[PDB]
Amino acid sequence: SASAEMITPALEGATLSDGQLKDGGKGIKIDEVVKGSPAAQAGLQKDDVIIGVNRDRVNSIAEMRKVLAAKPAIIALQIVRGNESIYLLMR
Amino acid sequence: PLPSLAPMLEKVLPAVVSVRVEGTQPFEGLGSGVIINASKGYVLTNNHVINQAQKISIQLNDGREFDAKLIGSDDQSDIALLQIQNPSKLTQIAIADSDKLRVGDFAVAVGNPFGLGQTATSGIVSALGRSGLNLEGLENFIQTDASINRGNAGGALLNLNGELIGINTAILAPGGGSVGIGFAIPSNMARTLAQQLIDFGEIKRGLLGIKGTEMSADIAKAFNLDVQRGAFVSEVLPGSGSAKAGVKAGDIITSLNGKPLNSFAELRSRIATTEPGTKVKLGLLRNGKPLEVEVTLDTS
Amino acid sequence: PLPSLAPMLEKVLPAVVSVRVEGTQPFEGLGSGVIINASKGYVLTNNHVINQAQKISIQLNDGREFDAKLIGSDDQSDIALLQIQNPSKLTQIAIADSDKLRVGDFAVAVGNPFGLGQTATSGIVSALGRSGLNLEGLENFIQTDASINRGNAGGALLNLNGELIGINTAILAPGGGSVGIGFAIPSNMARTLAQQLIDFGEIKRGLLGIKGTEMSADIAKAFNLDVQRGAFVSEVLPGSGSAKAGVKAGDIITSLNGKPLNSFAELRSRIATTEPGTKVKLGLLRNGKPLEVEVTLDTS
Amino acid sequence: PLPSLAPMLEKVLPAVVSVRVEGTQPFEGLGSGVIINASKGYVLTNNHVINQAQKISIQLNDGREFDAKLIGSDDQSDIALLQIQNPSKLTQIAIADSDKLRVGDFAVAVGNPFGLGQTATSGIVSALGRSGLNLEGLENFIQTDASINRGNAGGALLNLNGELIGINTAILAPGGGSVGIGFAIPSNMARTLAQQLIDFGEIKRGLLGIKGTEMSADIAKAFNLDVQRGAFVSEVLPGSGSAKAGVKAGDIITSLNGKPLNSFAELRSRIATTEPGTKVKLGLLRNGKPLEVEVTLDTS
Amino acid sequence: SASAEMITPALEGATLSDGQLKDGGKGIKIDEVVKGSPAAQAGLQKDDVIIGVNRDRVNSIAEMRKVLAAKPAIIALQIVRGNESIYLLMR
Amino acid sequence: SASAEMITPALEGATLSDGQLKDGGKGIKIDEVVKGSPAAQAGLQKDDVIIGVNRDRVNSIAEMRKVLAAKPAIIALQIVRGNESIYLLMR
Repeated sequence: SASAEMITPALEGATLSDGQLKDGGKGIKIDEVVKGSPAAQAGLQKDDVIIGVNRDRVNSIAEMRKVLAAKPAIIALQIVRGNESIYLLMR
Repeated sequence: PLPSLAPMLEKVLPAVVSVRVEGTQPFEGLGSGVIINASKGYVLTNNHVINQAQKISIQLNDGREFDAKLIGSDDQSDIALLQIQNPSKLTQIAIADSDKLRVGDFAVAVGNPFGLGQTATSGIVSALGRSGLNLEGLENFIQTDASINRGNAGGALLNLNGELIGINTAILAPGGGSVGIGFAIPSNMARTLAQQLIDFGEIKRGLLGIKGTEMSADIAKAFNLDVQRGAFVSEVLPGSGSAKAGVKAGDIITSLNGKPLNSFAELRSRIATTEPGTKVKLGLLRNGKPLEVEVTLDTS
Repeated sequence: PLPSLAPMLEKVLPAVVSVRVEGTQPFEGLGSGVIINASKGYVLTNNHVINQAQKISIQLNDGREFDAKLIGSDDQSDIALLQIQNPSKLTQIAIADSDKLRVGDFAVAVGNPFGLGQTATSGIVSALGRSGLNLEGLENFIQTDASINRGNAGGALLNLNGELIGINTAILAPGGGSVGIGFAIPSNMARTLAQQLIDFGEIKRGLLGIKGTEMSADIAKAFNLDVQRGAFVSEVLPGSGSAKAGVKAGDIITSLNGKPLNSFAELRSRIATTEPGTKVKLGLLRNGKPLEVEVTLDTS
Repeated sequence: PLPSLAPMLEKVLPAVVSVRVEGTQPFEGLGSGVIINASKGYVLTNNHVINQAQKISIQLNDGREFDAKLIGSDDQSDIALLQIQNPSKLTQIAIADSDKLRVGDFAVAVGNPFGLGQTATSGIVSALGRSGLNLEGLENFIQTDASINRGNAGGALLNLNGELIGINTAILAPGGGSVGIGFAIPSNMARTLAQQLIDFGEIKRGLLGIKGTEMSADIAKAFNLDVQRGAFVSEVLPGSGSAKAGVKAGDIITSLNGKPLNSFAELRSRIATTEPGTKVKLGLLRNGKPLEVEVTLDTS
Repeated sequence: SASAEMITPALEGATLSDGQLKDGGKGIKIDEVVKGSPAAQAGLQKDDVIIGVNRDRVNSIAEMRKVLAAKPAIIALQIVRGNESIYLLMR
Repeated sequence: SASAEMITPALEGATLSDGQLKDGGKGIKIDEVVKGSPAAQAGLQKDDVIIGVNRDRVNSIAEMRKVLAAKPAIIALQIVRGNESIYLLMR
């Protein structure tokens, strides 16, 4: 469970683990979100499934880690909450 | 022979009246208002002062005094409407559309600053469509550099022909005085709210069933997009008119009814004013290509 | 080609001069004045600037310096007159009828803000006849939105033709700076008082002999009167010219010399300025019946 | 049909850009700048904005954001120039001659007040050649009454045609807000400084070698001189170009290059701007007798 | 002497007595007005003979209590100070 | 060595003595100016030779004293140092 604090300051208080979709798509599954943290301010929620970051498609922590190595101002986060696809950002 | 604003202000100044608010410890505030209908004596003011009012008094330009009963209110847009009892030989202002406004048009602000009386000051339209000032629920302010002081709430912003184009609402004052920055609600929003409040007695607010954030510059360049101003939809709500039309998450909204979009707050303001059940076209952007869809507004 | 105020201003700025006042703990004050007679070098100013003056110095715009001595002043009108010692190549300014001034006219202010030099700011006349500001004994100010700051007292207020129409006296500064509100004494009242001061050495204030209060819309409603602006007569002193004229208690003053007055303070200022012995006409209401009465002013 | 300022601003507004300063405890800055050359993207700002800047960001009015690197800066004149990398579809502004400016011309100031965006305010030129404000080494500011506030540093001043005639630098705020007086460096000094900055990358100050103080009216009256505005010569440094030309102590500077001057501060600023080695004409006066001498410039 | 404070707040600080006019008319003869009270602020003094109120002619306590029951914003009571008819205004 | 303080307040902290110029010209010798005094702030230093007071030429302390008795608002002093001439202006 790699912490998101060491990836970007805005994602403090979130626990990440590589998860799979309902159809088997590789991604990251959210474990827990700390209430009142900047990550919770972005709308992070338990049991969520990450599938991509910005425009690049990701499958593990290393890929979006080296994507954020360039440190964009705002990270788009493709995510499938249930059967409805939503998005998560940062500031 | 000399150029002056006096000929235009001769037939306009009596229209604008003051407002004396007494409510609750007793509170004695004051503001201004505009008479929109003279036959039945409806006045248009700001909901800021009326909110804690028990008895409301109106002072005309010639000193005549009346009494006012509030008809309705709009908390989100800070607009309230009052009626003057036994109106007699009253005059009303003419409202012109603010959609044709441009940065640089002259404007004259009429109000009651510091309670001294009716004061007319000059200025220009500093910038249109200013938003995100954490002043209201809805932001579509018109910014003007005319000296707008305390007690100017509910005033009037006029062109050189004497037509109302704005209602002064909020000012920026680091030390309690105007620094050449004043914010006024446009007349198109005010006129539509007045007609709805007169005919219905309440507000019928529409929505699209869309949740999203404002468009920045980093996301557009990271996605290879030629547009930097718009709305970034984050989620579509099932059962809404947006779902029926077929809009999807991650889209960018660029234009509305052919008129272009400046910020996410502007879209929220225009969509809320619009009557529910009407069809409006949207300029969307999907993966670098533009598309247009027709959506029927729902009811809040 | 490009419209500008330079063609008109370039012939006017040399007329306005600055004044430094030193006196006593010692203090150094600064102000401004306007030259009204080139041959004799009379300079108008404000009483409160010169109230505690020990030495007076005058500098023009080009750096030339002179000396002056106080001629006469009145504490209740806040104006004074000075004579420039050994005048040499001095220019004067014209005086226009401030009675024809109407709201919406353009006007520029010339003076020394914060002791930086001679500056010219622009503006308009917010509203005329403003009074009851508890700033002085006599209030007949005209309000202008041109930025008037500290050190601008005793300056000038010019129309677009370069003629003087007012003298800046007081400002409304909630935080020590201009907020677009500036009060200027009219020119007709200042000019006439100046002529009396230099001819006779002191003023002569006329009095009707009536003690009374102002009008409000409440009083007219109780008494069933159509007019809500005027003066309320409360007591007629015996032996006064008004008593001989035939005015009694309860009289309402509506017109003065055929001109309507919007407040009670206006009547006080116009009567006091007028020299004793003048015959004037007054339009009064007596139980709703208008009549006309001739009164001769007494001497203070 | 209506007389409005909009047609001029449409082609001029996108030429002015904002500037964000981040770095060091961390601190955030904000300002404005003017694009001079569109082909390469040279923007002009004030040095005090980027005196401690680590990263500099520039956003147009459309929201597009770039990054810039500091080409060079001048501490005395408080002017710096920045280069925008990957310039693409940029707009430049014209440069007018501030030597033709006069009191009474209309001016429009654009900028970024209080982080609200790009706002344009109106005003006129109060006075020129103001100095002695303990701000910079060289002071030849143009003072204008347009309401400019914090964040407007490095902004623009536009005539009725849209050509740059100033650069906002400083305000006089007793309560943290605008009062109606704003100081701006002229355009000719800014343009000449810009040419040196992009052609070489550093400044070359011109120096004469004369030590002196301000001229007062008392000194002229002591020496019986008709002029009271100029520079008083107190010492001539051996080995300077002035010594070669024959200028010695007891001397009064009257005119520069055939044009009358206002103060010794103006002479100091213009001399520093002028390139070293160039020959200049000096209006000279000694013992009440005018003289004309030609001198060369050294390197500071 | 009926209490004047209860009648209206603006008349507080005065003592009222139903006297008579010098010519035989009926009016209110003021007994005392406390200095600094709102009655004194309006100019009430000793031996004031109130003969009228606004428009209606007043003769007794019942009638001016009746007219003040409507709570007029500003009172205008006409008296004869000595032999001079004057108008004293209250709130 | 009459003190310059009693001539004018601006000359406080400097001692003046009567000597002669190199070419025999009668003048005033400056012996000592204390640091921080307005005279020191005016640029007055040691070995300065007073040769003029504004316009009037002086030779002793009394001449410049009666010149300054009129108390001019701004006072000028023409000094010769080495082989060059300089001027001092103090209010």
